Amino acid sequence: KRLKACRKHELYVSFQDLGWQDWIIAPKGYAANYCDGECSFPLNAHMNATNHAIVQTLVHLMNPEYVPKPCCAPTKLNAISVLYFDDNSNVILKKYRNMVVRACGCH
Amino acid sequence: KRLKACRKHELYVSFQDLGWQDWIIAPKGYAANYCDGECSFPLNAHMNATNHAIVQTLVHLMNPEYVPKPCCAPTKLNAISVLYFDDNSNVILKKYRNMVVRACGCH
Repeated sequence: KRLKACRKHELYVSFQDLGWQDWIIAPKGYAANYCDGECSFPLNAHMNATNHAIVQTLVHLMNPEYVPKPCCAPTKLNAISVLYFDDNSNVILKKYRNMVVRACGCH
Repeated sequence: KRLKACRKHELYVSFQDLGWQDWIIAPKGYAANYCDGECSFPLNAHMNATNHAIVQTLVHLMNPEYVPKPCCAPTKLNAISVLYFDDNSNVILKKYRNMVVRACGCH
């Protein structure tokens, strides 16, 4: 449960690595993060798994070949703002939601 | 591809396989379903995918050994009602939330 389990992993992404540095004014990057890890019993209470996930995790144990294990996905994300030049050189500030993952869980 | 992408799949679960053999009156099972399928371009943040999943997909394509692809998970879940018996022969109707997967997306 603790060690190998489903949880938020740190990931900072820079627009320079994506190849968008020439037109993005601010910021030059951000903490995006991502989810990863095993989704099997025991299911830590902090991730608040749903009734469906508990049933899937159990059914997966009985029929390993006909039902996959649930997947580690975001339970909470934060929006972010970006200031950039469009193709017509206009300066735009846009708010992008669901960009930063704060918490993960088995769904 | 049309049907190899992230989507909902049919899956029926019998209460007997869970152990509700003598306390359940009806139903005897239900269609829990499940999400499965690969997450990759093409993606739409305004429909089933999120902005975060798009960014994660791009980072994965550049360092596939460091960051995994986003995963296919539920975007919509429905409840189910059951009629059952207690120790005093009382007939009880109970609603269980988030038991049925209706739609899936890349998260």
